[PDB]
Amino acid sequence: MESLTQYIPDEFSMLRFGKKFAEILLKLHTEKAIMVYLNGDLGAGKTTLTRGMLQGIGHQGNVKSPTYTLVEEYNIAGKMIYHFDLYRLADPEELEFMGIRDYFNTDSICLIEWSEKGQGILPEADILVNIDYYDDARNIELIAQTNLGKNIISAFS
Ligand SMILES: [Hg+2]
Repeated sequence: MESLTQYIPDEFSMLRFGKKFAEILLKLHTEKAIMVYLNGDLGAGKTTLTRGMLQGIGHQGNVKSPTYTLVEEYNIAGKMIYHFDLYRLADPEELEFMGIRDYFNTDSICLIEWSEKGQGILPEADILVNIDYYDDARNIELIAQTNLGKNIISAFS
């Protein structure tokens, strides 16, 4: 219900943009946390973005592949933070398992990938992030299905 498209020529643009995205994120608190869905062909500016988001904040380290696992978490400038890889998940059983850990409450920004499996426990996202990519560069609509999404996008001008 609110779209927004952005051109990303190379690395450093995924990072300005990656990191530019989150501070908007960080200024508004949460009743039900800020859903944010990551979506592209594997290897299309996914991780690059993710890091861009976390290290554009104060993550001195590495974004640990959330592969062998599911939710790797952080906590930054008055916000907890959780990456999610839903790839090795077929059963949402395992989605019901972390959420019981204070992941959806006050001060919680959950950023998730492979949302196919996150249809049950897993909420619907305020900001649907879809990332285009051909030869060198990338594209990305910042679309918002809900009300936080309508105004998180709007935050970019
Ligand atoms: Hg979450």
